[PDB]
Amino acid sequence: GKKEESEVLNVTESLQKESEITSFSEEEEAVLYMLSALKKNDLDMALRGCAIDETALQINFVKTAEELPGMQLIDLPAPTSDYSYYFPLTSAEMTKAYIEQFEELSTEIPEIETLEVLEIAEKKEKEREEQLAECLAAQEVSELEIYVKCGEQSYRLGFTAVQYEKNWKIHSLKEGLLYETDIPACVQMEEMREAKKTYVLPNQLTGANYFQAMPISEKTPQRAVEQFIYAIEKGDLTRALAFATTESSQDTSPELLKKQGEYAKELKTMLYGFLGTEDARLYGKSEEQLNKLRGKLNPEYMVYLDLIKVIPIETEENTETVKQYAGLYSYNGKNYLTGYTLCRQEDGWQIQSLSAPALSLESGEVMRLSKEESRKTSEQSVLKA
Repeated sequence: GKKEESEVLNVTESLQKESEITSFSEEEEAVLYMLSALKKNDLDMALRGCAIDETALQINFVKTAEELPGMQLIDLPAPTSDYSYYFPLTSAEMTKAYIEQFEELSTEIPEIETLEVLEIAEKKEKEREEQLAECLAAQEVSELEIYVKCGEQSYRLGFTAVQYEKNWKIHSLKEGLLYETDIPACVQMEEMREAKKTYVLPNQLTGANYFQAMPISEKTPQRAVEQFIYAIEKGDLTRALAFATTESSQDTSPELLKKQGEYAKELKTMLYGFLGTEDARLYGKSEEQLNKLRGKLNPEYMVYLDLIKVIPIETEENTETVKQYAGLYSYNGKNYLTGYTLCRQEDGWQIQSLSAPALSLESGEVMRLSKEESRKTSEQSVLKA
């Protein structure tokens, strides 16, 4: 559903704003645009300068996995570049990751408001770049060192800028790939540079490239779960996220977007459970074995993820507004159980999480059932903690 995904969008006040910059034709512009965004503490502006859609549609699964062997699979965004089905999950997780880069640099550089651009230098590593460009399936990767000043302080930053189809964007606000861990936002310089140019910090926006889902609900808790699974079956993953979107907002909200990122991760995790890949590791795998794992993430069979029954869990921890339910499934003829925690809004019910603590089911956990076990469960009208 192109229509079904469209009408579950919160076109926030910032998302309604016009973008007067088509593109960044030079990596320097893209860097400055991002620097201005940070200066103005403008999240919306910042997001538009990141390579959210381009990375999501182009990233090379195999190469990227080889670069990040200690990553486990559920910690990386869904493989949208291989299977467009995953797009809303990948966009949403990436968007969260970028918000966190933004927030971190905004924290780790005191008085980022008073920022002055002293120099932007192109780091000298052709080996490192070609390699990252291959990971990203990018035309060019350019690793830049950025020297800025805040008060008496001078700091160095490292951005990874990327080019696709002759247009630049920031892939990462910290050195290397967006998904690398334990990278510092900045380092403070002992000595202070004289500024090289008159750097022009822009303030137009460039194109919108993120979404905030609106809340949607159903009149019973079971029906919320049913339509959530129907969305998954039909590839309406944005609507799937909308079912757990507990608040709207007038403007673009970092908090709501990060939550959306988290739920996307839980959803992904659930799908990986049915695919048999939730516990997959990327280390010590040949290019061939990585390709097999790639093939195993194909979501084309999600159309045969069927709910057999949505069954209430009886527990102490249920309240008049929060209830735990078990989902009983056939995924292409194999039976699974998962857990839901649902919350009652004014209109009706939404998904709070893909967990049911009352049956020890963690967020996104999927439990395989024998045919015997599945039939016994289907006969229950209630599961007692």
